[PDB]
Amino acid sequence: SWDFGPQAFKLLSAVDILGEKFGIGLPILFLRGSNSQRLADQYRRHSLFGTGKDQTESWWKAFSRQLITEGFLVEVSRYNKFMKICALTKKGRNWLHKANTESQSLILQ
Amino acid sequence: SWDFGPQAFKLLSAVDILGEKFGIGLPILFLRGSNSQRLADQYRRHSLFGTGKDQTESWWKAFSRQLITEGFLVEVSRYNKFMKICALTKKGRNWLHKANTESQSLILQ
DNA sequence: ACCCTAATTAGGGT
DNA sequence: ACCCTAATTAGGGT
Repeated sequence: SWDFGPQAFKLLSAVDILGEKFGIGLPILFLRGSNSQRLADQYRRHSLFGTGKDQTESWWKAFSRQLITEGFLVEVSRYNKFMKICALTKKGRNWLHKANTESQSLILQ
Repeated sequence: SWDFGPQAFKLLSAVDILGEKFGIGLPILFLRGSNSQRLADQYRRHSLFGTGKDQTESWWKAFSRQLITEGFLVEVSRYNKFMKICALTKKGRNWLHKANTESQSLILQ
């Protein structure tokens, strides 16, 4: 078991910030400080942009999968037959709401 | 056993055309019809440009390995400590010289 | 003129 | 606003 609270704060915040209009790849690009065309410039102004460079894109993906399993995030069909987005669940919003005023743990396996 | 003469003609021709100035990557980019910056535009006017499109870069690389083992191609250290080029052997050049006027077989395994 | 890897992009469908 | 993959380009070791 390990407390992933600090990393969960970054990722769940990124999902919130980007408005749950994209899949999890965009929050990850955001945290990894990407210059990708997929990510709008307005977001590069946010203080969290590029603050997740310590971890690889692959790591952040693996992490997002666990957070889905644990019920903090969910993926759902949106827009059309091709697309899905990644969203905070109510549980994820509750955790984030608290995390926004003091550090929260999020322990995994 | 299979006769790879038609493919050998393309690859050994490509090595010669690029002047043995590179490793095997540039000959393959040439055969696969690449838009790469690495490949000068003058070569895109050659009749063999893009004629190896029906085999993957991976295949051509594997194929080049066999041709080295069978003594048609050699890798040669050149320029500086980082570099090697892929050249025709005397055998490879004799084979290509004949292949230029009538089809030659090149039987593998 | 090497090779490898990460980052990015275009384009089809999944 | 997705996926996976091919293609391309930059950096740097040795």
